[PDB]
Amino acid sequence: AKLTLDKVDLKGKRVIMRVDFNVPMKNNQITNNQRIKAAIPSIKHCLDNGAKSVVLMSHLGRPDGIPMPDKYSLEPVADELKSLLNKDVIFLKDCVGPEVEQACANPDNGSIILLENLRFHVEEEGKGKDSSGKKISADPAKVEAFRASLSKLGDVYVNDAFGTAHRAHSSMVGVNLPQKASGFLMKKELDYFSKALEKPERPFLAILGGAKVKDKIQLIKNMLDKVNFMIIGGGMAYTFLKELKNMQIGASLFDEEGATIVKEIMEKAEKNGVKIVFPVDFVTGDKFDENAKVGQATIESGIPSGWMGLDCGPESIKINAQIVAQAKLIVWNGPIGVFEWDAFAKGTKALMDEVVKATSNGCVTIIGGGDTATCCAKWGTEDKVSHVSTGGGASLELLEGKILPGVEALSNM
Repeated sequence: AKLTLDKVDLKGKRVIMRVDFNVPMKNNQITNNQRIKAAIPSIKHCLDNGAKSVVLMSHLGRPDGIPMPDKYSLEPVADELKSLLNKDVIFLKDCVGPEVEQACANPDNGSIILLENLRFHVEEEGKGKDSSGKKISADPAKVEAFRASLSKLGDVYVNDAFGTAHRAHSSMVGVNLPQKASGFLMKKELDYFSKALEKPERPFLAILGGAKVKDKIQLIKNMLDKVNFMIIGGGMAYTFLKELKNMQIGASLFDEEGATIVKEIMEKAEKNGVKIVFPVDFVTGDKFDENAKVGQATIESGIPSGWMGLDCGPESIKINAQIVAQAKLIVWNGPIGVFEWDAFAKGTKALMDEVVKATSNGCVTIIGGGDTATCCAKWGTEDKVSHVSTGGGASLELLEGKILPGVEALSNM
């Protein structure tokens, strides 16, 4: 119910656009430009529809309100965006100030400007830490001035930062312009999770993986009201198996608080006719390390003392392939094992292979932009699944039934 980019008359209008360019870095080098390319459509549309200019703003990492250009500058992003668009990008050393205001005041037609990390100013998040490491709160007056400054950089506001949509930060909800519309990425992201949560294909399978059960209670609960199947993998599994099967999980991390809610979780699944699938076997390590001694175990055998399950085993993989194959809609959020470590990545790799084939057979596959998105890029399956979200935290909120502050701040249709 929000104003969309394609419905705005951008003819000769300066466009101030919030995007999520917080991409994984390494030695000032980008290791994944997905979030960058994801914003291109909105940017191109603006320029192709007569926009006088397009000012881009985003955060990078967590500078906590302290200018750290030596390790958190968006300059590397400006260079990457320039190569992807084959069009010059004016990178400003800041996001506020007389210099920035002048540079965006009335740029030459077709100008693409990229501001510096918004989190170099405490006013963006509203809080942070000083040089000594002490948490500080931004001054109310400063926050208002910061938002008033950013608003002057454009005549029309566009928010395409789906990845940050869950953050009610200044650049996300404080821009005061007559028109505030969603970008192409923002709406594409929203529509996917909308249809999946309102008019889902069936069978409907949800794949949830994570270390703790506590932080996924509301997620699980909401999902059990619409899905037909649900696979729980990752560390959460050991909490369920221990409480439900009285399995000996050895040194496997246990979620004492999450286990208390396991009962009611299984009750709702039963009442909604949702078949929950847990692993039946696993790959163990004699310690929490990539080079740990590798072992094996089943529910019956349990896991030896001092050892922990870090991935599901061969029989579990076979079972997941069976459930994945009988689905027409799949929502995947969270790997099934420690994918970063080869010895415990087989489980997640197999699941990925099955999800890719599921797509080939006509299944709608939606991946939560998080660790699952990392896996897609890692194994090059980004173009083999229906949708790979650019925001894990944002999608999490949506799949929980919560609204996104970055969305609610936009103009209505």
